Amino acid sequence: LVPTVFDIYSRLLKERIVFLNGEVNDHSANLVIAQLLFLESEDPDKDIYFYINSPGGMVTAGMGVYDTMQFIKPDVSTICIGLAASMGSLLLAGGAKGKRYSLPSSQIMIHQPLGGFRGQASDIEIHAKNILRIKDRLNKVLAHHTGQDLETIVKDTDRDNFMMADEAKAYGLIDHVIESR
Amino acid sequence: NLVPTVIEKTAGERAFDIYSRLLKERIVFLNGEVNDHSANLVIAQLLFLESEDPDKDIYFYINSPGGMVTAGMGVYDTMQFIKPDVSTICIGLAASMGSLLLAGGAKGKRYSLPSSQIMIHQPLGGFRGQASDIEIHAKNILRIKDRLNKVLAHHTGQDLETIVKDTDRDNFMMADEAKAYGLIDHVIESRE
Amino acid sequence: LVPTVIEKTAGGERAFDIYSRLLKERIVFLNGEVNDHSANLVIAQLLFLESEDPDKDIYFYINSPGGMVTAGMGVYDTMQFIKPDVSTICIGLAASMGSLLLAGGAKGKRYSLPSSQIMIHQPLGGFRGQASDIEIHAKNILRIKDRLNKVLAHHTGQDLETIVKDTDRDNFMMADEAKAYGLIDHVIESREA
Amino acid sequence: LVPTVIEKGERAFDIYSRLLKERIVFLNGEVNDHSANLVIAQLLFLESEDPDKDIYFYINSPGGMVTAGMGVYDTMQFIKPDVSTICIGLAASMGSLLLAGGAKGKRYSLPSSQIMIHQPLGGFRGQASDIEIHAKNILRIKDRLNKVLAHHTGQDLETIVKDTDRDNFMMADEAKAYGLIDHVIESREA
Amino acid sequence: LVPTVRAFDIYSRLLKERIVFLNGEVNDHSANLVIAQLLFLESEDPDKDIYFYINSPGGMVTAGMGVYDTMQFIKPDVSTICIGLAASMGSLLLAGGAKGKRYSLPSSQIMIHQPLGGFRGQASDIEIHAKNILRIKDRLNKVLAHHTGQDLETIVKDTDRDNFMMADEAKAYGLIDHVIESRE
Amino acid sequence: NLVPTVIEERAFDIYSRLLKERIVFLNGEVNDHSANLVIAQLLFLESEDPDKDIYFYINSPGGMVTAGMGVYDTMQFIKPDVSTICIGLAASMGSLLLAGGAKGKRYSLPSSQIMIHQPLGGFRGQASDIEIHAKNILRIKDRLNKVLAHHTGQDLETIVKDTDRDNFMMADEAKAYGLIDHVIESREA
Amino acid sequence: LVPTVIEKTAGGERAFDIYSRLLKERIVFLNGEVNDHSANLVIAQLLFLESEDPDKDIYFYINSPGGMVTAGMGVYDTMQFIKPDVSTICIGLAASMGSLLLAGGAKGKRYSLPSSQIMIHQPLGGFRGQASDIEIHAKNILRIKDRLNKVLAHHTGQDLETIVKDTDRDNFMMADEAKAYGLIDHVIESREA
Amino acid sequence: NLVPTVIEKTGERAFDIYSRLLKERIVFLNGEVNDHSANLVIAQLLFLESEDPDKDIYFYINSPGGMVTAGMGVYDTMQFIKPDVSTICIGLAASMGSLLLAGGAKGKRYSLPSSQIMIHQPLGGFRGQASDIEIHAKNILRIKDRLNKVLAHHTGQDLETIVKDTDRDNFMMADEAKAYGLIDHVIESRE
Amino acid sequence: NLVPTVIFDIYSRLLKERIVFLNGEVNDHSANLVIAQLLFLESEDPDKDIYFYINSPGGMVTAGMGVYDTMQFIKPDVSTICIGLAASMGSLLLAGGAKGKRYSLPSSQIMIHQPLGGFRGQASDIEIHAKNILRIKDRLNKVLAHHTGQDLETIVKDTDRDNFMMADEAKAYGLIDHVIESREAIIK
Amino acid sequence: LVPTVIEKTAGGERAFDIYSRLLKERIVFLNGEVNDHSANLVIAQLLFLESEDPDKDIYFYINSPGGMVTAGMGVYDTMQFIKPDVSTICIGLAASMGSLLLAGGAKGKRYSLPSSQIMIHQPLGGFRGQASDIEIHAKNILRIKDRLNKVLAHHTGQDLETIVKDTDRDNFMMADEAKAYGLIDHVIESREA
Repeated sequence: LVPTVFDIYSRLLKERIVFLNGEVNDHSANLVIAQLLFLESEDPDKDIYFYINSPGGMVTAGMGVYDTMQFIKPDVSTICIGLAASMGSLLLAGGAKGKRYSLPSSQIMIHQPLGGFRGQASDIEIHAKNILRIKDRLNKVLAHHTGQDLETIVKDTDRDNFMMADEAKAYGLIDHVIESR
Repeated sequence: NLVPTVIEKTAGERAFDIYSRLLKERIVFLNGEVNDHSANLVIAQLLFLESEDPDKDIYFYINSPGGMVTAGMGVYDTMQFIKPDVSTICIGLAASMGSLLLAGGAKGKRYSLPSSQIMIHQPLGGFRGQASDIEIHAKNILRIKDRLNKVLAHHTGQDLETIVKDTDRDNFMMADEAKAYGLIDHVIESRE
Repeated sequence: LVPTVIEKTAGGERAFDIYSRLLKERIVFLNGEVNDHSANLVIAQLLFLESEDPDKDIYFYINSPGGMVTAGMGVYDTMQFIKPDVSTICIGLAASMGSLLLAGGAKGKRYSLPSSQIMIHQPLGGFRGQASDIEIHAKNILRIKDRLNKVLAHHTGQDLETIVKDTDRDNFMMADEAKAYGLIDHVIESREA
Repeated sequence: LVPTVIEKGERAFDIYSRLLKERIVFLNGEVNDHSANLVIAQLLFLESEDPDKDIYFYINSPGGMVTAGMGVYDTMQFIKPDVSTICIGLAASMGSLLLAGGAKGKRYSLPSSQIMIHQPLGGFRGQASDIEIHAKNILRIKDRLNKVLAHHTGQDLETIVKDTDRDNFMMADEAKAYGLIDHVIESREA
Repeated sequence: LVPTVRAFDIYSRLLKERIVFLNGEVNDHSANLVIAQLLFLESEDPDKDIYFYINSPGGMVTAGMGVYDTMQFIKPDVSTICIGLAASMGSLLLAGGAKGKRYSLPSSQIMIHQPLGGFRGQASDIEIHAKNILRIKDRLNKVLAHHTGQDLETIVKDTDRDNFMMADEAKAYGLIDHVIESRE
Repeated sequence: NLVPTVIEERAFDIYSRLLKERIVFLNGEVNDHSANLVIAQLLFLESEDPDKDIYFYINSPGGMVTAGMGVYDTMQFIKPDVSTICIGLAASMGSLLLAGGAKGKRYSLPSSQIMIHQPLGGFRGQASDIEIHAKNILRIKDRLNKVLAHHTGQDLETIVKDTDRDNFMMADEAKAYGLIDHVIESREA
Repeated sequence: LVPTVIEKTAGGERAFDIYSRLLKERIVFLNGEVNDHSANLVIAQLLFLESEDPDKDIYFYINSPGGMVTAGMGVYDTMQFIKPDVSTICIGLAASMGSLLLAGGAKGKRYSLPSSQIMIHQPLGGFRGQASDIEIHAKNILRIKDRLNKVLAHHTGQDLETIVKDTDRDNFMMADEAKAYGLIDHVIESREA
Repeated sequence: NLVPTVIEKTGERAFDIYSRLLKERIVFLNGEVNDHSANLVIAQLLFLESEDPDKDIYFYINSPGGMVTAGMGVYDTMQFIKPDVSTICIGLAASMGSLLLAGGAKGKRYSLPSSQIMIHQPLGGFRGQASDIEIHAKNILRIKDRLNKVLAHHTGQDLETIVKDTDRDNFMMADEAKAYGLIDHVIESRE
Repeated sequence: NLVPTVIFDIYSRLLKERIVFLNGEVNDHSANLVIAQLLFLESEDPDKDIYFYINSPGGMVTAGMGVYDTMQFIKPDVSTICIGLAASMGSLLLAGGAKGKRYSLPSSQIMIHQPLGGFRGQASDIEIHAKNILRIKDRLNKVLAHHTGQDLETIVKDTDRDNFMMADEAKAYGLIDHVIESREAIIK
Repeated sequence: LVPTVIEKTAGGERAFDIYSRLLKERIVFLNGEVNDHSANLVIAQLLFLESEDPDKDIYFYINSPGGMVTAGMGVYDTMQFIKPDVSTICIGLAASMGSLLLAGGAKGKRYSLPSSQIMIHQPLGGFRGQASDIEIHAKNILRIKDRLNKVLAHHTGQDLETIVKDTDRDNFMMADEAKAYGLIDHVIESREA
């Protein structure tokens, strides 16, 4: 449990450090959003350092974080410190141009969305078409931030695609692999 | 209480349960949910009865809320395949696959008792996984929906689009309404 | 020879049990909940007894709290459809669909033993989903309620309005009250009388 | 596993159907729709076999469902044969009612049996209007059952009411004195 | 599962030789099956002995006392033979066999105790049930005293807690008449 | 990963710190707990200043109608304009709250999912009681449809048609529909 | 200084939360089920506010499906007992005991926001045991039903027979219908108007 | 919703509402009587006596009862301490709850008008050997007798009247409870 | 898969050759079935050997000692053969077969140990149950000593913990008399 | 008069099923897990078939993932003890104790169908308790591991050192690989062969 120094996360927050750690859900996404807005209110020009260690989770929650990162005035530098899978890798890749990093041993994984629905065929169809629109949007977001063609992203996310940091840098998901300060 | 037995005296004795005894009278029941077990038992009985006599009618008594479409469509196809006319009689509920099986009985030989509930609908399903697989299964269930609607259209004489409109939500019908719609041929109250 | 037992342990057991013995005398039981299994078994017995002799009474002994209306109305319809008169006899409880089946026995041949409980009520149902589907299921159950009230009115001789009033809440009757109401024709205490 | 008896061609009987040939019927364990109906079926069967020969109804029951049990009671009174009753362990609640409802002079207990009488148990949850309907009903049931006990025992209704307010356990000899049975029997030769 | 051996299951074949088993818990089902077998054997021949093999930890007192009473009621002598355990109501049934005809195999475990029970509810009802179980305790002690020949006070002292006896100890105490090691 | 603290001398949870900027979140399901907390924040902010705008951020799949309609009514009742901003999902009761924001001050970030549909309910009992509850949910459905019509500018008929089954919209489509006024991508706009 | 939070995670937490802030403005919430916990908390707040000032109104905001009658009638009684007028405002749902508490606010000071659901009904109960005890509990619940009807009659100005008729089954009302019925005094849409 | 806080200016200090009402010598029993709830009441009673041994305490009761041993500790503490403990029923006082209500200081036992008061005999339960069953049955009869004696003493009723009237659950309205002696006053309005 | 038939189930057919199986745990059901079979076979022919095939991890001591006593009591010699496992009461029953007529197949696992028990309650009752299991332990050790020809002291030492033996080791110890691999081989 | 069924419901059901009819052709199945029940039934069948004819081959069809070693080794030993050759035939899977039994069939009469999966490995076990007892059970399973490897070495003709190496982890083989390894003698695809 969290030592005092402030709790340590609150102390690091005052140096513009924000963590996403574990699953992306409504609670974790919203906490990140709250910290980003707070940091922008404190100083709208200073960079923010967003440390990501996440297997992903809820797309709608995560796209809230993604959007807030683009919306606020501060550049949001992203740093992968373990795993950045699924929505986690989207958040990593959506950091500020030239300010997307990973530590050398991190796993970065990209895939297509997961979902499901039970009900009448009419409703299955509505939800199927929705997740296909989401799939298309997430692919377009990755294409944008990575510099890959959409067709490359579509092919490369059809199944789970695990990359090491150096592969992820080459692919355009990050800008730098950093080993020491 | 479980199924009773009848003893038939032989030149000793044989025992038959009541359903086995009524099978001798070419009576077959679908009772309760349609699943692989229940559908296959009906199919086996239908095939047996055709083997015993290919030309005599079979009397298929239906009380079902439906269930698995693939299991049920085996029954439907078997009913059409075999040479005997399969008369259908709704004796309580014919819902979903139940009503499809009722409507699929031999021309002019689809019956309901007067208080039966008939219900027609669109198929239910579900799948969890990747967007690609969700699309595969969604496409499949839409094809199944279309096929089931075409079957209903064929046997009722309704336009396909009328069946589509009328099955978009659960549609409950009384026996007389089911007759008027073409899901059955006769509402019967007394043997006479 | 086929072995004799008190009760079969499974439907396909090759043994002649007490219920099979009494089926030979044209006695059929509904015992416990009305559901697809119990209702269909009664229907099979009624069709069989009809095929054995279309012109001999059937004695339908009822002890049931009711249960599924669709299953139960299949039994009610079969009772009216077949050629034999189906005499009904309440031997403990006839509630809800149980009382409907009791009251649907052949004219003048509806009986209760003296201590039986008879209860009439309006149907119970339930549905969860979209408002559109709630409305569909509501309209259906109201139609069913109306149909059942008309069945009871027919067999009892009561006006429809009286049936509606008296089934709004659970209505418990002793056997003599059930006779007076028209749900049965006779209360019987001894075979000799 | 129920043992088999073969009788001379030849027919196998379960032990209970073998005893059924001697017009012996058991109620064993809880009174419910299953057990009550099985008893009723056997009584109807034995009447059909012979309407004048006595039936011997052995009871070992803690009671159970009143409606199911009252079907057995009414069937006992209805059929032409006298239904002798014999308590072989416990007759409690509906069990003791069925025991006491046996034919006049032919209600027995073995010497170590426990016989218990009490008032009806019920339960209901719902609207106050419905609670009242069900309460009124169970009071009517309580009254009926007390009148049945009064009838078969010879006790005044007021005594039955007093004595069944709470569980009332009696030894076989005490049940005989009370009028719930006619005889305690310890050996066949006596 | 039960082998077949006229074709019977093995218990039915042994029943034909007047052999009856109580195996496992005494409850309404198991007690009643024994009763049915005893009444059947009496009907078949009222004079011939019955051999009642017991291996049971006991169980329901009321179910057990029906068996005990039936044993005393029927005309046949009911020899009892412990072939494993005879504890609680099991030992009462062993001890209640015909005078001189209560046996045990040499390694059997015999155990006697006071009744177990319990009840929850209003104090008035607790008292009613407590009073009842005390009468049951008294009756069962009198049954054991009668069949063993011990004084009532001795039975009371010796059943206050679980009292385990070996077959020779059970014989000396009067719970059985003979310990039998071989037929020959 | 729990709630960070900000010190201004007094400690604030991050959410109370943002409450000083008149920012309020609805996050996750609408239920009595979450709704009541929003209502309390709105009443508080009104008491702090009845004229200053309130910024109500919504990321919700909806939930209990009665709970949610309390939030809706409070939004309309208090003097401050309640600006609404969709930051992920606004589905069902969530989209109603979004669409109920002050005229001209209803926003979404570009990637949000907005979904509208008809009410869900459920009842078990006597036919008489089934009918009572059915009549009630139909009145609720009608009232919710008239609320959407009012705030969107769509005719009632269009709202009824478009909410019969789940209807998902991207932020720009929700804007064109009248559920929001602006899609915002960058603070400099 | 005492830290500020949106909501306390525990009762004894040393922080000043949104509810604490509004309690300073004499605002009290009943939110969710009426049970011993929620009821007692409202009572404590009412007693505290009376002790702070016996001559200033309290604003009691209600969003509740009801629940335990004994707990809720403590709140009702406390509202009547204390010197301050307790204004009631429905802010989502006021059903069963919730609607009684709403209707029990100070004369002329009972409000609803426009979209609130108000529902009145008869009490719900349950008991299992001996017939004697069933009768005791039935008699009690009927007395409770009668008292609650008399309370509703008193605050609404409806006659007792009207209340009895109208609460026999669940009776759902919109805010305007509740005002017409006398369960509230005003439907309020905007603070300005 | 959880207990709110009040800030008192000094810096600042925080109290929850129950802690704030404890300053006004108000103590609550709310919900089931168990070791936790009973002991917390006892601790508040002892604390209030320490703060002022002569000023009344106001003990608000809304309880279905519960554990007799835990509750009889509260009962004894109420009699033992120097301050009068006024009791006020604010919803339900059943079983041990009614005993605690009835055991308030003479003349200072109150109910609000709609409260439900219920008196009964004790509930218990035990499983084991007949010997131990007897031991526990004897104990609960003695507890039954002692609780009836407590009620007789505080109500003024004859013991046998209490015995008769608690054999089954006995529900009383506040006015009936006053007539019976379980409380002294039904109060509708502070004024 | 379930017991097949011949125009008898397979076990009934083998019972005609006086073959009785103990297979799986020793409990009241399995023990009593063995006893019923032994009594039956004795009554059919009291002079012919009975062959008792054992594959059992043991189980309840009272149930199993009924089988032990019945094996000694009846007139037929009860030959035993281990056809998989004979552990705990399984090994005791194997060892208790007729002198010279106890066998094992070659790969069988024999295991001997002391009794397992358990009790919760008052100290007085714990003492009673403890005293009883100690007497049972003694009796079972004396039974093994008798059939193996080992001294009691050796049995105690070797059963203090689970003691696993291969068939040849069990034979050397006296728990069986012969290890048999082929029906055609001379019995050694 | 003994009725015919595809499969028996119970052990002592009086019906002549598909397996009984095949047992008349000296066909015996091990299907599914090796445990006391499945092993003992195979043993019973092997002894029966030996009594019916001591010379004729037995056809032991194996589709098994393995299971309990003690139970399985009783089947193995019985196969070696009885007079008639037990030919083994893999019809799906022969894994762990399944493959040992496959490989333990009579010389030259061990078969597989072409698509079967054969898997060999070392023993799985487990024990919890005192360190002394852990050592006892560890020593025992190591002895079992040794004997089982020696059994595979004997029937395959592989050296012990090869079997130890190749069973250290799960080793899956197709039918042709298993023949080449010596676990079977022939892979059979057609009746005409």
